[PDB]
Amino acid sequence: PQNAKLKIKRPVKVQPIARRVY
Repeated sequence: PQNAKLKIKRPVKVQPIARRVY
């Protein structure tokens, strides 16, 4: 999809949502 798994690193933006455990 859009760079590394889903949308920018894993789920949305750096790991899951905004720095891993969002």
